[PDB]
Amino acid sequence: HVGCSVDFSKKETRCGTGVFVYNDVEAWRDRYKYHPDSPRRLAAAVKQAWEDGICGISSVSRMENIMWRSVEGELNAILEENGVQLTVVVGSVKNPMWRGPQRLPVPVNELPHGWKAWGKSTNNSFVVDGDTLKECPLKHRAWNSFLVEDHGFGVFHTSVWLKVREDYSLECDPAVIGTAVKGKEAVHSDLGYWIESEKNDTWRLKRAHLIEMKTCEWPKSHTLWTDGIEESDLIIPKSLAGPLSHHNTREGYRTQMKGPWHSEELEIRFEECPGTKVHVEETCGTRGPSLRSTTASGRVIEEWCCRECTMPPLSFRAKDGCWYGMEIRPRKEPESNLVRSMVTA
Amino acid sequence: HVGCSVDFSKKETRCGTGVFVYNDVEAWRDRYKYHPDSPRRLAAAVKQAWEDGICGISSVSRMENIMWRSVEGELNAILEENGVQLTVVVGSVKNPMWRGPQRLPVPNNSFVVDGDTLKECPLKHRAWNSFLVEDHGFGVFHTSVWLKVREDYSLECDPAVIGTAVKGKEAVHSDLGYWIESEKNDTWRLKRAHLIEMKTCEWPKSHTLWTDGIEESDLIIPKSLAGPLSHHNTREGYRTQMKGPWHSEELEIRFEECPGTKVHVEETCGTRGPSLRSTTASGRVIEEWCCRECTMPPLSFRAKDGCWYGMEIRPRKEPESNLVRSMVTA
Amino acid sequence: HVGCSVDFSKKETRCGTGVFVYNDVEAWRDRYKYHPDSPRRLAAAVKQAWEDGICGISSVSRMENIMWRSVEGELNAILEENGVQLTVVVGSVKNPMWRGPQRLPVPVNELPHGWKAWGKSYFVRAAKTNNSFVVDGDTLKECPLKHRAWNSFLVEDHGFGVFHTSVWLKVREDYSLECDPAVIGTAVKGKEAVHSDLGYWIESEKNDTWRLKRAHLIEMKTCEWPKSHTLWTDGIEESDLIIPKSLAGPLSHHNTREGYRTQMKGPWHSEELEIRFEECPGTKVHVEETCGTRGPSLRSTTASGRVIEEWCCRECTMPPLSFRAKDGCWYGMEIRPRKEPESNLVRSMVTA
Amino acid sequence: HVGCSVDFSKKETRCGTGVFVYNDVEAWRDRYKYHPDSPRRLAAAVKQAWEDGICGISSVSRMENIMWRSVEGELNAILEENGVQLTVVVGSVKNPMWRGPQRLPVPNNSFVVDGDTLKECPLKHRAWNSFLVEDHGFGVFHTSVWLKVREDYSLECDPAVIGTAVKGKEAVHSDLGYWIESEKNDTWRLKRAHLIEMKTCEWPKSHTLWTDGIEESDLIIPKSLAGPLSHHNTREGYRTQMKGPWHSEELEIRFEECPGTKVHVEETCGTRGPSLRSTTASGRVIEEWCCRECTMPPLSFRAKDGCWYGMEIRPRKEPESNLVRSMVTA
Repeated sequence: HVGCSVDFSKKETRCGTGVFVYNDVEAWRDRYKYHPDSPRRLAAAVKQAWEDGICGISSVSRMENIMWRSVEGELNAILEENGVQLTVVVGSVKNPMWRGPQRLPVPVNELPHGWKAWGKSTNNSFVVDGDTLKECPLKHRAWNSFLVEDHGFGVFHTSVWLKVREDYSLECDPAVIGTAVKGKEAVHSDLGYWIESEKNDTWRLKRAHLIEMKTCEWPKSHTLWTDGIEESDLIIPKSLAGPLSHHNTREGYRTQMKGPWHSEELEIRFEECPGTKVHVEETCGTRGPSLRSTTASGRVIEEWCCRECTMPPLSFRAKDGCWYGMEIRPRKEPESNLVRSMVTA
Repeated sequence: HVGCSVDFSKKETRCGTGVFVYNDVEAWRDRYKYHPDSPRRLAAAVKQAWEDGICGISSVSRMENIMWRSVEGELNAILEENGVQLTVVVGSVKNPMWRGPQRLPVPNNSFVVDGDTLKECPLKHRAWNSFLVEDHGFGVFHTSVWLKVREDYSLECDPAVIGTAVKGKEAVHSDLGYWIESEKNDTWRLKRAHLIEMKTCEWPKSHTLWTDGIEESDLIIPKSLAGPLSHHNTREGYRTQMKGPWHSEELEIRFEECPGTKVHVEETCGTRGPSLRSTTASGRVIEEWCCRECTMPPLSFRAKDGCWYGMEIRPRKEPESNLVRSMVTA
Repeated sequence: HVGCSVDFSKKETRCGTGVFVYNDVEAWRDRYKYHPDSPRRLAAAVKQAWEDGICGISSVSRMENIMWRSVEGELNAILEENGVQLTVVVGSVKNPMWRGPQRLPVPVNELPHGWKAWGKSYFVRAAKTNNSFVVDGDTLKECPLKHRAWNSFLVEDHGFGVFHTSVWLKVREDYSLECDPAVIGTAVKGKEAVHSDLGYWIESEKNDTWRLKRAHLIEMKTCEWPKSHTLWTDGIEESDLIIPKSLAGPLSHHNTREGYRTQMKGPWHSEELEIRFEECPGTKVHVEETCGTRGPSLRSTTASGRVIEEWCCRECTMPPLSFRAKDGCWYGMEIRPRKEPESNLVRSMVTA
Repeated sequence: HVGCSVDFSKKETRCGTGVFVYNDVEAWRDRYKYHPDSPRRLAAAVKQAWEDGICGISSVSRMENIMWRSVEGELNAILEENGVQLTVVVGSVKNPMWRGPQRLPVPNNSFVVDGDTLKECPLKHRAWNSFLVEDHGFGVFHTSVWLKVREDYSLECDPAVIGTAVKGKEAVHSDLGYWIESEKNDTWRLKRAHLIEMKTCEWPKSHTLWTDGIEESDLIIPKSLAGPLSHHNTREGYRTQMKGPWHSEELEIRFEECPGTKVHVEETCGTRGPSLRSTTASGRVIEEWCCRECTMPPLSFRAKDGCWYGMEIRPRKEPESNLVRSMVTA
């Protein structure tokens, strides 16, 4: 592995060997040419899982949604010639993605009918996602059955090779995770997570970027400073793939069990957002659900207080607006005028 | 922050943005020009130490040693001119670099910076780890690295230079003189390590991976040799190399048998002992080796003056007293 | 500009400054982001052009067709916002792509209402309407080639974002016939040379004299190669151009091979070609004085799949000239069947 | 073929496959390795030429002179072994490099190369452009570049090293000694050119852009000085620099007013003639010049010791007798 860095403003570069972790979290998920296993085995595995009573797949990450979207027509065409009465359908992914207590098995016996590769060109559904949490409840859906083998970058497009798991496990995919710390900034990276840290006086969560709200547990072998942490202080809860690291804590503040998790993407930024002012006093309100600054009528709270949390304030830059932490409360007006956060970890 | 990469195993290239942890030990000593905040301030600090009775310094890392070397010919004139006859002496290092039990204060008369000077400055009160390097974050395009004396006492190495990274099944712990690689083969374990020096400062846990559940008796690089307190820093079937080749100046721990030697496996075998060379002082290769519970491939050390073997693997018949044995313990 | 080249057979990389010319001809678009001028001016230009009397567009390249298809809906919404009964419909691209006699005009002023960026993800699509402005799309029946604009767009920048690439465009001020030069890339070094653009890749070689080696073609253009990006333009006569001048073949001596004339007639109705000088497998060509006279290029296999294993030529030098289309392997205009009559083979029905 | 590049003007970055052309004008004394494939055969050619009465050679480039000085040691041994009392004397190359009529044949006492030794015999009795170099194509990795004594006759330069490329609105004509640039400023025009040597071999048309329609008198760089016949090698209003500072060791033709000087346009200015330097030998600068019809900015040469002016630019007030004149022509 060889790579080189460039700083445009100074018009110079440094080249050398090492380990490089990139920011794949931006809008580049699509157009990867996904290959969910050899189609000869995938159909047999799906058939056995279905006939065993395990309906549905709960997407572990938006990459899985994109995959199961792209492979829809190919798998549906394979099924008919394969003689299987099924029709896989997909939909928009929700947030956070809840778990399933089962997984797809290896069928052992691939079927006589099957194409070589994915590049070659009813009323029973293996529903994936979308407005059907009850049709094939979480009580019977599969979850975390993939294990990515390879991820390549071609001359113009990427590729991925995939397979099914042999044993059930709660950890997210480690073959794609990347963690890197250098100097006074550390980053935990993933397919959709970008968590940044810093050292003002002690390690704290500077900012984080999220294009998916998972539920799997961050693998411990790709985490920084795992020991001595209590789950009560994780800015991102352990239950939302939050790292079990002291880099994921903030002084004064504690775990955000109730938060904006119904948004599509989150950028956790710690500073007062437009139209609001903050205060610190012992008599400010108690903790609870996080509340928007922007009211349902568009008016903005001008003065805020915190009971005993340190400034700058806690804020989430969700797409639709600014969300404040659990401790920050209105200074003077009743709290009933705001729409609350309606989730829990 | 912006850059590109090329992979040779697979015919692929890539470009993007992110964090880049470079192998600095391959550009060691040919880059960066260290300098303190103000030499006259370091003059005051060394004068304070000299009047306090502290005999001299011991280099934490070769960066400190070479900053001392570079400024030896420039700071000494200030000391001599300001009415104080006091000259700092910087010599070639010998390894391992032991720890000093005290730190500098905030400000023929030799002030020693380690060497063959035990008679001159005993290790009773030698200074160590008083220096602080202001951290540039990712620290790229910064050849003007600073230095400064810390205002409190800590045993951890400077985080300004440490770089720890993982990308899939390959990991790395690295700083200006270390390069530890780990790999996934049924378990996370050490793959090979490149060491251009011997440290004794502790690796901070803020730059360590998988720290909990650790048993320091199963490490390879002991806690006392800057080994990351991590599961990545272990190898199954062997234990801490407290006794080893640590007197050398360049170590390449590798899991491949030394040239000209092959091992036979049996429990009816010898017992643990010190590290032994793969050959006699005359260069003869000892073909006979043995161990109780090895997990192949075998452990080995490669160095300038011939490869060595670890504690866990013993010779079968040859008397061990003839070869060059261990002479120090970490 | 700075860069480095790699050779994966070794741990070798060489870096330095210079001029770098990448291939980019393998039909990689649909990852690109296209910004044709601006929505408020391009729509006005189309509106004015319609009332000028031109029916549609006969695109000059597949990049242009992809660009137009990627914005048909947005431009339809912009036009409908002003109550204009006009709609863009985009169809598939046939070959050859014939030359148009008209150009789209620059607008006097932008429309009063509309967007200002080609990046909003939400909007309501336009409704059906009779006044259709046809982009190529096999619609040569009701309004023919005589009422179509061709080569009206000039690119001004070709960007490569961190993840996706974008290209900016403008409507050409000056009536011209040459292809867009901002994307053309030409290079020479030693005994290899290349002429390239977004849809062509011509490769030349030095064996005794300079000659055409091969060429990859995902488009059948009709613009004329600008001489400013051409090598050794002097002294050539159009009768010796392997790739016709009418098909954007360079006016160069790099575009010649001894004995072969210009292929005015060929398989041009194919989607793609790879002009290669190598007899198709399982066939032989030999010289004969009594070989037949020139004529349309004929396929190597009949309709029923039967192969022909003998051909003759008059003065051709080996290897023979062949076009590697998708549906078969063709031979050049000079090479003729050995004994079979000309009536039992599929022949090119196009002219250049 | 596979590689990557970066663009600082737009801060873009990309990777892919294609045809690359590099700049090798500055750092090439240690890049590649030019050698003669058969010193014995080349020695045979030298011996036959010396039997033919040829005094020496006139180098076509600094590459040829570098090769000759590198193989002088082998030559002075193999000629002696052959029983020949002959010697080769390489030397510095003065500019321009003049064109000889002879060529070496297929295989007092001295065989000289470039040097201020014309007294020995005129240019009429020297060889010029007798060498052929193996054309590796786009090979950037081949350090081994052969030199084989040419056996045919031609005046054009060797295209093995030439490199010509165009990418949108920027072009370049280059070889191992020239780096000529061009641009589209509403019309194709010369922009700059760095020259480490002044050759006299014709630029092949096979590697030239826009070869038709040009007239020799319109070339900024004279056709004799290996200037391409391309329209890329023209500036509007400036005709051939038939005379100029061709005697410099290195040049950089730049179209900008020299420091501390300004030029005006007016029909009252004088006519053309030899090139005149911005500053006189006494160090006195001239702040004002005139031009007749040429458009600004002015032609200049950022040479070692001054900033010359083209043929069209003349001093406005002072007579030309005060200044230094370029004493060379082609």
